[PDB]
Amino acid sequence: SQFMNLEGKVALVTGASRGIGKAIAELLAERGAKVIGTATSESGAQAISDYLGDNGKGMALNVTNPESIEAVLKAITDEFGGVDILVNNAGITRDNLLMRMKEEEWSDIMETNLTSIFRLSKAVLRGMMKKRQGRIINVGSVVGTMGNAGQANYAAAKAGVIGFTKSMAREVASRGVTVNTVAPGFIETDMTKALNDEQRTATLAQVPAGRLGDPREIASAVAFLASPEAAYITGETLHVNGGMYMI
Amino acid sequence: SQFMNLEGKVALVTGASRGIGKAIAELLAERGAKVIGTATSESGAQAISDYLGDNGKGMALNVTNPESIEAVLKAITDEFGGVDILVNNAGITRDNLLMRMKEEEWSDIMETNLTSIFRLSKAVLRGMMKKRQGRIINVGSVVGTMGNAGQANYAAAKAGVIGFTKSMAREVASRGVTVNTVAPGFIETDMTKALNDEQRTATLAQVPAGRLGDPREIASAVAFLASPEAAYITGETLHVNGGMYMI
Amino acid sequence: SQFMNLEGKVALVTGASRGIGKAIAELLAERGAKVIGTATSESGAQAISDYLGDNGKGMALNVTNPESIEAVLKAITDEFGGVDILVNNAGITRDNLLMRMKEEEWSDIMETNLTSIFRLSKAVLRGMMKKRQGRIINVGSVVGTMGNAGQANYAAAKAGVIGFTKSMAREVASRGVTVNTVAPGFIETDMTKALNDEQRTATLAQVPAGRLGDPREIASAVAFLASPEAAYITGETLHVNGGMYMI
Amino acid sequence: SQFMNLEGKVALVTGASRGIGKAIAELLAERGAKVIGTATSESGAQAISDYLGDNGKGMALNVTNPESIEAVLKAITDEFGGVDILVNNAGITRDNLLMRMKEEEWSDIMETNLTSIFRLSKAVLRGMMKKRQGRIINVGSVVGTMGNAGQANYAAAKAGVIGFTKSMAREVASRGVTVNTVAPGFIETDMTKALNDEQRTATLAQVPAGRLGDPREIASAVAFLASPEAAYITGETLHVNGGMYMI
Ligand SMILES: [Cl-]
Ligand SMILES: [Cl-]
Repeated sequence: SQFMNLEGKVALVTGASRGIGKAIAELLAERGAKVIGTATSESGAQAISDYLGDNGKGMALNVTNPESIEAVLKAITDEFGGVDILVNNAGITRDNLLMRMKEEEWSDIMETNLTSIFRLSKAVLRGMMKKRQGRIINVGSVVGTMGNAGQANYAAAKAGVIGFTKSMAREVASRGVTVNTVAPGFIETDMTKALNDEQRTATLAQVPAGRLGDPREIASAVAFLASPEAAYITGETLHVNGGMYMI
Repeated sequence: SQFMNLEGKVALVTGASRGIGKAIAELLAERGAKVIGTATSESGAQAISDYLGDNGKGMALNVTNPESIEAVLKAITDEFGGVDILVNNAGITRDNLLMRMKEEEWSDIMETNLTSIFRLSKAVLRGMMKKRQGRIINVGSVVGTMGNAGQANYAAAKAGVIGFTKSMAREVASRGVTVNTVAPGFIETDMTKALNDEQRTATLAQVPAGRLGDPREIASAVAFLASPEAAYITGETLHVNGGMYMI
Repeated sequence: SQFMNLEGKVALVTGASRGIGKAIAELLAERGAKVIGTATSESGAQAISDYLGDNGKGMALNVTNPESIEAVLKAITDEFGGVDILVNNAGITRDNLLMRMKEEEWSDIMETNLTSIFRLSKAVLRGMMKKRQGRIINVGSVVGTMGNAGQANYAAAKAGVIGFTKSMAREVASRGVTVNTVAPGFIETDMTKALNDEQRTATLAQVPAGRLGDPREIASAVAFLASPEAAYITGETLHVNGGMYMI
Repeated sequence: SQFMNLEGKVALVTGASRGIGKAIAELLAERGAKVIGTATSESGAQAISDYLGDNGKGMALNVTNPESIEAVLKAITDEFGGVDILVNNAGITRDNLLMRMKEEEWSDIMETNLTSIFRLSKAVLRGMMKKRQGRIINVGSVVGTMGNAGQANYAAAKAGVIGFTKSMAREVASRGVTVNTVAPGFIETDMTKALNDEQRTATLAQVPAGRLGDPREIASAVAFLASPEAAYITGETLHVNGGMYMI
């Protein structure tokens, strides 16, 4: 139908070889977008090409490297036209209580989870503004809003993503580009699957929904914000956390 | 498709004869819901039946009257089965600076815009909890979060809707019922159409989007939250305001 | 010293016979304010006069009765001059899960915890605006921001206090009147003392501070906002909850 | 008196040669703290020693240099004992619309306004935790919460400060260390004094207070949070913005 239809849009989803990033890339494709998903290695890139088939392709992308960013985008633009939707999902954790937290654990989190957004957003914004149409959607975290012990770095970067989102939203609203954040809670992934029973039960104790989120549930919120129907939403943080936190 | 498909769901949308409430009712019907929209009068009810056709019907409902509430719901339940989706959109304004604000202008706002949500939510929750499935979505306002001079009553009620929403979200999350608020900014409606040029330009000065939202844009955010895909969103306030405010 | 000095200010503190309200009244008096504290009965009023001594007095006040409000304020104004600082602390609970919550338990909460703030604020604002100086400080609750199961009425009223506060803050900021909310978490009081061990330990599990707050800690936050030094704080909600919730 | 008395506390205030940082250092001293204020150069350090006199001293501190941080703290600890209060006020701006924003303008803001907090907090936390007593207070900005066009970097760092604050607050609450942010709005400083009439009037148009803040008003909020009386406040953002934004 004409409802949340992304035919004619070109979407770039970073960190799309598995879990949330994969779900996003698949759902945007299913809604009609041409999707370029990225991974850190070529084998991941290939896995992305494999699941996307005729709806898009996989590329190798180092989100902390300007040269990689410039090369990946040139290839997209050459083949598909300018990016209409950017989903910043690439991200890592380097957990530790502050007194154990290395300089590199802090800086790597800042570079990968916050500075990347600045670089990638900057690389796509010009075309979006000239076309008077765009979506930038950042995959944040409940931890950005809630805070969490042992994750001061991750929390700082993810909260930073929101300050960036709000400022960019103001900057580009009049030109028809929205900028928003989706903030997952505890979503079932490989990382959460590796947790032991105690750890999972403990975390479930803080989720009124009494279960973990599915990656497809984050994907749905992303495709919603990516849609023409979400044009009047900007500078927003959409929380998908089973009631873990309520703002 | 299977995406945001509301076939099999029964939706009750209050205050549905025009604008936002109408847009909501029409979109939920288009996504497959059986929709009962309400109005204060039988002529409004009929206009509702007229636009819904085979997808639902209009009923006369006084949201400040328990007897009306009981009668409308009995009729729905008899014909359609229990309500799966409640959208509380009925609401009014009684604007005045505090020193001019009558006792009745305060109390009418509280009754219509806040106590109604208590009554209607209570009237539908039992079946939702037994079925282990439900959506309650309140149409709030940016004013509830931002505040606005000359609207301390409206702001209080709309902010009250959020405290109610969070508490109910916690109460019923484990039973698969979500409770959320959609908070419109400045949406083009009859009320906003009656504003003079100065007033509209002044208000647009505070919207980075530089336009009024469309009622359909509010409808889309409600339909999204009403969908199966939104099962992991609860206790949330979804702002649809063109950047007027950013939380 | 000249620091947070309230000499020359007249403060009205509702619900001041014990706990938080008493602590507030005693601290404002200690910082130099002439303090009128209220209670529902004459015996409470007397207990208030007894602890205030030469720094103020107790009066009987029914916050849900306009006639009582008019009479108490006339007395204050006659003796002391216009009220410079209003602290709305009077409030009650009527807890129940929604399906057990009586019409009267909802309406009594709305009247006592929200409509009271409308009435009392309205009754003091005119003199504050003419003098181009004033403080209105509402004692809210973490529950207004967080939500809580079994307290949807209380949450709604306390969240309503914030919408009212923001709107009034906008209405009167240019005239040198601030309007703010102090939002206590779990504070040691008679109510919390009556809780059993299980209930207290369960609630302490959600407080990172690992203790209940003291009424004096709420008093200090109110005295701070009441001070000249706080002239540039308005429309704000000051959370004093030991980390129970973080916004 | 015994009210907000900081006798026996050792306070480190970064960026204290002028404006807000100076006001903070002076007020903490006035409330009885031994204060070490810092500046980037020795001449600033000397100016700080000059205004502090017998209440403390100035030191040269490069907040983006671990070696400088280690040397300044050793000297404090040697002379005064462990730091009890840390105020992170050192900060810069590197404004530009995103498309004009250099890599270095982004990174310098991240390093100076966010990574510094991680380094300085880490350098002081151990002693605070062993003593079971501490205050870390970060001077943020309304722009962290509101966003602002042309300041996406500043907004991101200042929002990042909050995510860090909330996480650290959780980490150390049980050990009697609070962590909080004070978020100034438009405060009169050299930077705001250099603005032209149009720019100032434009910005005042967004402040309901209808004036700029004074540095002493930020200082008051800082000394309040630094006090024993604020022990039950942690993970909070205290907004001092004349109503410019209302959360
Ligand atoms: Cl309404
Ligand atoms: Cl209360």
